[PDB]
Amino acid sequence: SQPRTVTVLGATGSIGHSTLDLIERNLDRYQVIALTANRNVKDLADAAKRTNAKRAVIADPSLYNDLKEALAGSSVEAAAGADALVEAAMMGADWTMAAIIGCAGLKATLAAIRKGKTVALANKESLVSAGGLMIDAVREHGTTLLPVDSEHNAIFQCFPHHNRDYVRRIIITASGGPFRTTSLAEMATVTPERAVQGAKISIDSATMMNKGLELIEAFHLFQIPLEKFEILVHPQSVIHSMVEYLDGSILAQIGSPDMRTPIGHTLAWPKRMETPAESLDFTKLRQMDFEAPDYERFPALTLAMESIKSGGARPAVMNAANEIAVAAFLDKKIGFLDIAKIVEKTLDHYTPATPSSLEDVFAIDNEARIQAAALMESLP
Amino acid sequence: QPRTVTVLGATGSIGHSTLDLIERNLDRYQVIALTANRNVKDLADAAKRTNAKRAVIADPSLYNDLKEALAGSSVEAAAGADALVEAAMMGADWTMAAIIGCAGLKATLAAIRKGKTVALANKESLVSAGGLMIDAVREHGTTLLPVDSEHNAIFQCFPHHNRDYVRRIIITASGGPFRTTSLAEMATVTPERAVQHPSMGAKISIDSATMMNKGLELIEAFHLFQIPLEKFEILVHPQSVIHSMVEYLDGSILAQIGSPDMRTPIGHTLAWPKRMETPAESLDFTKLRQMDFEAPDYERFPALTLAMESIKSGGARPAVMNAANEIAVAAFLDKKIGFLDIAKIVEKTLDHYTPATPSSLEDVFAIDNEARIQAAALMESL
Repeated sequence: SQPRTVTVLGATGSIGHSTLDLIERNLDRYQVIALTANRNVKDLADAAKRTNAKRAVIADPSLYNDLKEALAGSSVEAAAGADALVEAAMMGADWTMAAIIGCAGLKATLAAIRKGKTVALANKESLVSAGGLMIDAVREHGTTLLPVDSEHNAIFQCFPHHNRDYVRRIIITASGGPFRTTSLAEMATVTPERAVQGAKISIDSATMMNKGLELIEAFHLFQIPLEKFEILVHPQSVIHSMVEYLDGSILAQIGSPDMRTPIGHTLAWPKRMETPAESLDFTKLRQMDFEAPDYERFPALTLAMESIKSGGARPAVMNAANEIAVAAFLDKKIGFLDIAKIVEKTLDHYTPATPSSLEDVFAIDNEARIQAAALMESLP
Repeated sequence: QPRTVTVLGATGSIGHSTLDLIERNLDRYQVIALTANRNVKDLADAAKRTNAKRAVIADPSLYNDLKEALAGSSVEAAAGADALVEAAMMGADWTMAAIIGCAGLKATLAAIRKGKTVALANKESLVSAGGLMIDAVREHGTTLLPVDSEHNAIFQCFPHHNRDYVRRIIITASGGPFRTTSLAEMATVTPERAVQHPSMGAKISIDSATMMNKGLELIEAFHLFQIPLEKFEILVHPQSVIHSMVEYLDGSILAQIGSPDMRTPIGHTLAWPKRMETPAESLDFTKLRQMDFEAPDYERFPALTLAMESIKSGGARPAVMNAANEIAVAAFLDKKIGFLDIAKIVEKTLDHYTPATPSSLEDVFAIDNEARIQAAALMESL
């Protein structure tokens, strides 16, 4: 078939870079429409020229002239600003990688979703903070939503789409983070350098908040009762997640950690494509371990469950407070164990009404951040 | 309307597990024929329970017992080899082919030729007559669903209609009871020790010990999935919880994992393309705690190499290998040769008897017969 049209929102980050690596490696199969970046003008212009893209968009209006210059004498169109990001997402690409991080990516992601084509979703806030809204748009416009993160993609590959009732349970595997075998006592005094040893994501892995967030996203993605989800600690992180069917059969997605595997799955879907991802060598792996997550040592897991269980704006508030707490820890303003405490406090004192639009989500995120900062400061 | 089902070999373990699922869904399934080999009692009871249209006992000598057991019911009674084939041709939309040995080839092929759905458990069908069986499937648009653990696991992770997406198929293997035993010690293994297991047939136990069972599984997999032999890998995994895997071109490896309950793979073939609930236990990974993996040892288990070479050569080799193994294993159990002589006799037979590729089941039977005689001759010469 003719070249497929593709657009990458957030083309210079880790996910974006891995995406472009695959697109470039198979440029003969793709027609790049738009690529966007936040402030990385150099890598953006390079990616655009490297794929003969129709348009390149830099998020910060301040960098517009720089982008134009980098694209001087090029057929590549240059644009900038938040509105331009949304316009790029509406250019018509059949396949869109939504990898702009944060609430800043919500507008463009929803816009792409509303186009009703294929959207490979990497942005976490879309489902954690605006899950109901995003999934509503997906269903309304017949969009093909393909999850990009490791666990979600693994689940998707083992999930009976169009027959959710076939699922008995979904198992989200977790490495357990750097403190899987660390006592609360020694955890209380870990330094940011030891915990991250992006930092934010690393810290979420340490507190296990990342799994709580993954749980929430999976709930929106697969639409099955919360009680059917299980978190299983698996140190090696080779089994990326699993799905058990009513007949007892458990389908699992296993492999090397190369992100080009899940990205490649979403890019080729419903087909399959070659990627340079290494083939997992089980003989060298030798062993796989499994154990129950310690809810006592990582209260973040419980907060996330209670949040999604209650629904409404709880998840959005939780996610927002965590952003504040994590940054505070990384800035040595609080202790490691204070992160989950600040998130919990925030959830307790701030319970806004459920969002009806992204504007409401933006409002909730901003307020929760203010609330969290206040509690973080008034911490005894 | 109820889906019609026939179970060939309904009294063995597979048959019992198959009936378990059928009887929990009599509102969904209508039993046409049920067959057994010598267990008239079990056959008759099952037939009467499921209100089967016909029950066939393989052994002609037991025809009278069967008729008496069915007296008063509406279940038709039949017996003999031909009756099995006829039962398989009664028209069931779903047929469980579980008659073991070459004695199940005729009925299995007959069912396949009807072009509906056939859940395949009989091993000789693909080990000895793989080419013919797959040809029959292609000719009649038959839906062939593998029942055994590894094959069903592969099937659930396989890109049907897109074979080129496969990079490799990993057949997991427990490694058998002698997984960590040296060739030197294996040389001394006695029949009494080799058959020890946690009922299971002695032959099954020996094939597990020599890993011939794995070699045969590889042959079957080769015909079932139609991908290049070099794309197959055997991976020793003691726990046997991962039942097999398939790696795709993007690096993704899909695996089927679960408890050992055969109702899971059977349930999959019975409900296909849908899924049905079964009482199979949900694998508890926390209790499991650990999974181990290691490379197979082709030096210590030459049966694996023999299987590989037989497939590469194709033709009648697999059938010859299977028949020779039957003789060799029996000889070992009868204490006429040593444990390691089994694979040696098989190897010798494969080199000495090289008939033409089978063109019909009649040729397969002839090859099986001759291979058995040649193996026996070699077994005694040794």
